[PDB]
Amino acid sequence: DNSRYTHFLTQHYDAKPQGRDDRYCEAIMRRRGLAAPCKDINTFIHGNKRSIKAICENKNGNPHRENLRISKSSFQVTTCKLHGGSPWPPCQYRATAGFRNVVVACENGLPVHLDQSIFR
Repeated sequence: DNSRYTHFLTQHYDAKPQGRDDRYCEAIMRRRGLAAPCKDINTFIHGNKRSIKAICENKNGNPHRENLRISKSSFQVTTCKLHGGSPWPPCQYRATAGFRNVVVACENGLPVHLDQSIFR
């Protein structure tokens, strides 16, 4: 019943990146299965999982807009944005490293969606 949380981790969590440059994005977007077709934009959250799960409770989150949650703490993040016109591989990505709060949707106390709009 929490497979969407696993999918969230696969799409949006990378605990200990080093670089976070373009080549980081190119490699991780392939590894996580987001490169056929190339996903237009995708953000990874870094650090520990517990802080991310805590966004689903008062501990580290507030309600946001119609049905989302927004974190109290800031996270290291990396956003990978597709460069080029083709949605098909090879997928070239531009990396933008950041440090800010994140917006998620939660179900059963677990994140299951990242709102990408804040990273555009």
